[PDB]
Amino acid sequence: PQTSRVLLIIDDSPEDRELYRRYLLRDRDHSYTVLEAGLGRRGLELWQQHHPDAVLLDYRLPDLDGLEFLAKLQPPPQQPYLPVIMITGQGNEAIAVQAMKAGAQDYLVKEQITPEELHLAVNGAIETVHLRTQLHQRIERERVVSQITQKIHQTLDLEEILQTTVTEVRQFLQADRVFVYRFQPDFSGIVVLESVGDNCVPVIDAQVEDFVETRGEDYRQGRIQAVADIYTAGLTECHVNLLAQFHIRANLVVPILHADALWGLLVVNQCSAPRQWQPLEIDLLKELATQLGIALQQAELYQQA
Amino acid sequence: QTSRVLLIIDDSPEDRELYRRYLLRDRDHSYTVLEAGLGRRGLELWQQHHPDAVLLDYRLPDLDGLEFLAKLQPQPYLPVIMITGQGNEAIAVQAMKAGAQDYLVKEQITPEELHLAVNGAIETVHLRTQLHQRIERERVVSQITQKIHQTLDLEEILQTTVTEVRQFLQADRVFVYRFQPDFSGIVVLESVGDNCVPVIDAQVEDQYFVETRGEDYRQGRIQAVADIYTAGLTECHVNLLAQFHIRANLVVPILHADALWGLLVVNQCSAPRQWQPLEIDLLKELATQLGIALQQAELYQQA
Ligand SMILES: *[C@H](C)[C@H]1/C(=C/c2[nH]c(/C=C3N=C(/C=C4/NC(=O)C(CC)=C4C)C(C)=C\3CCC(=O)O)c(CCC(=O)O)c2C)NC(=O)[C@@H]1C
Ligand SMILES: *[C@H](C)[C@H]1/C(=C/c2[nH]c(/C=C3N=C(/C=C4/NC(=O)C(CC)=C4C)C(C)=C\3CCC(=O)O)c(CCC(=O)O)c2C)NC(=O)[C@@H]1C
Ligand SMILES: [Mg+2]
Ligand SMILES: [Mg+2]
Ligand SMILES: [Mg+2]
Ligand SMILES: [Mg+2]
Repeated sequence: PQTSRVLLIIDDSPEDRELYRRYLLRDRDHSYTVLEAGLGRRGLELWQQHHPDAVLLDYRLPDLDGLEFLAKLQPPPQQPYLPVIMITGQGNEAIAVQAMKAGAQDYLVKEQITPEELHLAVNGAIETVHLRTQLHQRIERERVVSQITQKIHQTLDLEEILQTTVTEVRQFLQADRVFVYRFQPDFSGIVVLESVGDNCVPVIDAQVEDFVETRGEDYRQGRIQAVADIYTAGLTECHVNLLAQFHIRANLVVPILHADALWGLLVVNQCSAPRQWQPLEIDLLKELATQLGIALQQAELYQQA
Repeated sequence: QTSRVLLIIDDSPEDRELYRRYLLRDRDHSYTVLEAGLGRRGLELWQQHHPDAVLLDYRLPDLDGLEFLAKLQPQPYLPVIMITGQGNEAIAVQAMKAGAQDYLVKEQITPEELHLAVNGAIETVHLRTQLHQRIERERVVSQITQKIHQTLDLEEILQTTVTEVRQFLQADRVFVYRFQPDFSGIVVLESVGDNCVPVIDAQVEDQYFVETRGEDYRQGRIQAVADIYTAGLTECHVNLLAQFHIRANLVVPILHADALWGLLVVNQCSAPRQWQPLEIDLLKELATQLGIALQQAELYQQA
């Protein structure tokens, strides 16, 4: 009975919209909340305002046809693919084939739709967009990693490597802030590099003194700190106050090891809201940190020569 | 127009012929169509021909669609489209849960629906396969990266690389060819199954690179040859490779500083093999990582 999917139906026949709603009720696996529009314009507003999990789109509407509609649909950057199923007229398959090249996941012929066919198409559209998104992110993640490896092979300057790392990581994660924290001999730390958008307070020029001496045992042993919400993570009053002071709400911290030594931290922040850090994100940061370590070893070995 | 192999499993010869006609109407693709009238024969043809898609009748004399699916032991995904009777949709839903990509209602089949379903099945299996490959590929690269971070031992790094790339590619042989100062070559490491004649300790000395100095490889040339016999190589080159049962060959240069240090080579020895962009890019990235390990070992030596 709990809503498990939201579907937007855009179709100028109210009776057909009601038919598809009923058909969806037959699905034992999901509970659908259905948004309804009779015009392309209202359908676009509902898509933008309410983010449905899938769309059933009539190939012909009073104000737009399906192709014009698809063209105006902007996906979220979180999922740059459109969970759209085109419903086309009998004998009009060719138009629907064009709709798939333009981003639709599937199509149905209006007259031949059964409850089962509908559940199938909707299931498929949602699953396929999820699959396309996963593949998309792997390609991006491999690009970022491969780029750092190339810079190291080319023996480029450490500063450029850190800068590329912080920028590309922030862009990939869509994070509010990413920075590199370097430990000095006296076990003090300074922020060396920062990439920050509009959501956080810049920290590069506003840092005082601060813990590595006393509890970097975990960082030295390569462990990461993943905090979804600073208020529910059980930190000390001081630590929470410090992070809140810079509007940090979620915190992901990965150590940078040079040989066996704790050189610094690669840190990611969300400042706008809590954020659950995901396995693929954590693995990427860990791999980048390892690469930074390799770059550090290169620079030191190069220095001694 | 790309070629596809499709397997039809249906005990009605007239239905098989209808779907064959329907497929030929597709102007985008060229179909080689295999046919079976029994599930048991359909299973053996699937095993022998690895078709791009399968049309599977929900009711066969020896097996039903679900039993057939259960017996398909391929981490691949199955490009199977189930064909079910009207009113038997419940069976088709079960098939979707059991690995089928799509289903069609026999009475309702049009040429267009058939093309849509076949395309979707193939495209979807392709997505899942690529995702799988990207995940495996990242593991190999990450492992090498960890090894470089943890050690200067060039041999262990080279060894891990050869073993993992071979395993990932399911290739018959992978080896590392290192150049001597005079650009003569030696095989330093080899990973080989049973399909090829081992080339370490079975040395063929070659001087071809003393002459040219691998300059084409030094500026990054990669060689990706699917079939040594049809690639337009010289009679001699072919003969040397034929001697070691090499059938397909993939060669990626290893660069140390700006110098051609050696070659990372992969061979297929049982059959021709088209090397894929993802595979070629993985080998380049690894060759680049080897370069980093080489550079590190050199800067270390100097201290
Ligand atoms: C409270 C008594 C004191 C204190 C405690 C404290 N600090 C940390 C961890 C970090 N402190 C960071 C300091 C900086 N400096 C910056 O410029 C900056 C942001 C711009 C920060 C966040 C710092 C980078 C860390 C890293 C880990 C993190 O959570 O961000 C901790 C946590 C230790 C642990 O391992 O849990 C504590 C308890 N800091 C003080 O200044 C106090 C005197
Ligand atoms: C014909 C005149 C002779 C000849 C030609 C030849 N060889 C190459 C390239 C390679 N030769 C390789 C030699 C080795 N040694 C091995 O132990 C071994 C496999 C186990 C081989 C393959 C060698 C590694 C290469 C690298 C490129 C490759 O194809 O593997 C070439 C040119 C290749 C190109 O693309 O230019 C030629 C013309 N080798 C002989 O022994 C002949 C006398
Ligand atoms: Mg209409
Ligand atoms: Mg369908
Ligand atoms: Mg039958
Ligand atoms: Mg599909």
